[PDB]
Amino acid sequence: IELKWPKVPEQLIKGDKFLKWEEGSSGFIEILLRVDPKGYFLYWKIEGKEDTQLLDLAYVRDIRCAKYAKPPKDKKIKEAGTNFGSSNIPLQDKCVTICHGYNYIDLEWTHLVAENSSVAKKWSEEVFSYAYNLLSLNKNQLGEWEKLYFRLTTVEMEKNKIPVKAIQKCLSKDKDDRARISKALEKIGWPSGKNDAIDLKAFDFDTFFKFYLALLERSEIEGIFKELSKNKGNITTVMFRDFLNDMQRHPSLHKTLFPLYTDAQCEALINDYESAVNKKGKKKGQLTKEGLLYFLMCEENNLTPMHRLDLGANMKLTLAAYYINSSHNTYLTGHQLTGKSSVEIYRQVLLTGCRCLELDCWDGKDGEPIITHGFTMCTEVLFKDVVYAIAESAFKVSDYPVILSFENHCSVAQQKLLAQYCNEAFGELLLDKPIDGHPLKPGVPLPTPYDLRKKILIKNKKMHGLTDEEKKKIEKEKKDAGTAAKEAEAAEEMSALVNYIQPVHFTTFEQAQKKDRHYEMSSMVETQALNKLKDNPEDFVDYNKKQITRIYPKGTRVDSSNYVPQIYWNAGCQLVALNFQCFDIAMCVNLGVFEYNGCSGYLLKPEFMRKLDKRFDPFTESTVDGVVAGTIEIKIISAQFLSDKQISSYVEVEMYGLPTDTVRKKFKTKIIENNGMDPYYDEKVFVFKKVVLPDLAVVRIIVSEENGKFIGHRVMPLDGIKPGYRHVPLRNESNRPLGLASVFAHIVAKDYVSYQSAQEARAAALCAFEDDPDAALNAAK
Ligand SMILES: [Ca+2]
Repeated sequence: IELKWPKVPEQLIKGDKFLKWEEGSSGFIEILLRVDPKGYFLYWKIEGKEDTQLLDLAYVRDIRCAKYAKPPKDKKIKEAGTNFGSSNIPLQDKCVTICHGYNYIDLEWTHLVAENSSVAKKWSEEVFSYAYNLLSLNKNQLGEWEKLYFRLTTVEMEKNKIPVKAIQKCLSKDKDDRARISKALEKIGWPSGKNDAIDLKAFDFDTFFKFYLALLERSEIEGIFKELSKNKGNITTVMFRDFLNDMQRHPSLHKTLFPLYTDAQCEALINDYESAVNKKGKKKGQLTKEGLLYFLMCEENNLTPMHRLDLGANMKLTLAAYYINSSHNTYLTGHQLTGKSSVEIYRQVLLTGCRCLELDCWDGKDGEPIITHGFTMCTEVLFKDVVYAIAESAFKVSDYPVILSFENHCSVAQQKLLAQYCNEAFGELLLDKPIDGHPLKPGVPLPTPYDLRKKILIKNKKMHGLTDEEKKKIEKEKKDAGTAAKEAEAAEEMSALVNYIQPVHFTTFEQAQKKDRHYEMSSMVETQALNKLKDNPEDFVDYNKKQITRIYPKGTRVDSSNYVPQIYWNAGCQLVALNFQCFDIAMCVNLGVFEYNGCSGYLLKPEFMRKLDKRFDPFTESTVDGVVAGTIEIKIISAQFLSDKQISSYVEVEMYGLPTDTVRKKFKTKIIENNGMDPYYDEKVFVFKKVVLPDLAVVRIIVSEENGKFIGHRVMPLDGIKPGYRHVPLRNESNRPLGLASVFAHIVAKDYVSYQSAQEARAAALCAFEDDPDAALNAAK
């Protein structure tokens, strides 16, 4: 595994001097900016401010320097910045710009001037790597506890002392919870008064874990300890080994590729945990209740399968073999008809690892092409600005190829400019010619993502007996397509940039097979794709083994709502385009699944979906030959640190995959009232008895306030899911960590131990994906 934890240079730990300034103010202040030794926070002090200022790198989106930074325009700031460090270094070369946000639509900005260009560059490269570190983003609850520990001992520390005030503010705003915190500090033997402070010497991490033990009532651990110890006293080495190999391990996990734990390893692990919790009170090969809880929260018990998180997939198959992270009308940051267009949104979408973007190009009044949603009240942006934005951000988080979907409405003169600016903005990144071994002839497969690393592909038109019932459906498809229904003819300069991703008019699956052109593809509005899926589902899957389908939402979704992408991934569609600005279930799931494989934006389709000789109906309700069906059981036990106030909460568990495996609005826990710190649900297990196609499915935990307000979630693909007792750190809608907020659950995952037309039956099957499946099903009949 190539993934590494953040490694923070001593230079950044000590810190560097910067001038900090804000838009809309003429002020500036020199700060000493620092990173904690674990790469979790940027922090700095402002003279006269009580609290140390910080940025939680969990929500940092980008950091830019030099030509990509935003230099100050205010006269007084510019003069100060020019004089800061060396005046012989141009102002902009010293500038560093940071953008941060809980989600990527609502950004805030921090602007800095370094003393020189080397410092600006070093900080930009280092901080970006920490913000996008997959291990840091996936750490278990003990890791999040350690993050809090490092905040307290670096950011909040005052003259080698940790103020109690700082401990309380980091955990809760509630009076009762603050009392619990004080009592817990008292129980440990630390000062607990409102205005007291703890010495750094006495504030070690292992004692900080003893504070965790004193604070939360993890009532469930007693019964679980009794279970695993067989009620015989402490958990012995052999009992722990069997726990790890039987309960915490998928029974079908390959025993050579993923070796079983041994006695010697388990004795050693027990020593690790017992050392941390009991020190010389530890007994050889004997794990205590507190030692068990430590394990359950530590990296050894991380729910995330590291071999899947790492960029470990085979990237050397045809492009058609992958699910590719895709954005629709990417320029829009809100409503389809009344919202704003943006340049920065392109950078933000690419930073999630999204690989396929859309650019709706129109003639600008001044002779310069623009991007906007035609015939609406949306604002416009310059095409040139967008492509320079794409060129900046395209390969910052993924090396794998980007596809730009052009919806081209420009005159020939402005299309010349589109082509010109693509060339000038992208340079070498632009794939303007076929590569060796892959000419554009029939029968020649598409290149692999590996072949096309660091390349931008252009999807644009190249140079130029139906029945009445069929013609009417086609008319509806065209209407639902909106502005995409009619583009301009391709100019030769734009045509010239198109090769492997050539959009063509779809006729039939029979015709696509006959032509045998792997570089021809179709971009279908959801209405068209649904007609094909319902008419010829098996043929759709077969088409997608060699050729690419892009899907995009119909025009009636004016609020930028999304379909659930599994609907189309189930048919092997590769470019399932979503509105990234709408954080509905579809986007939550999309960002969840594409975190895996190194956040590359590419996921390899299941083998059965790539086998040319296999026929597969995604509407099947029975087991598929060659694919082992699964059973999943999820028991929601408790949650930790859901909120800084006393909230009432519940937990839901959903599954999305094949229609027959998709379960929404079925499973909901009881409400635990007035407890945001350690609610204990102890809910009866939720059973997903028969999962027909596990590798197309994900299970999802969603935590909400009683009034339905979203708190956090976690998406767990069944491919590689780890069973047993797991802490599940929660994520926000953009799939960034909430922090300490976690659900504790038990997971069973094992092999399953045993209408008037097809179209109508298939439409009914698709009701399972809706926000209210029963109501959708009732409305159809
Ligand atoms: Ca469009």
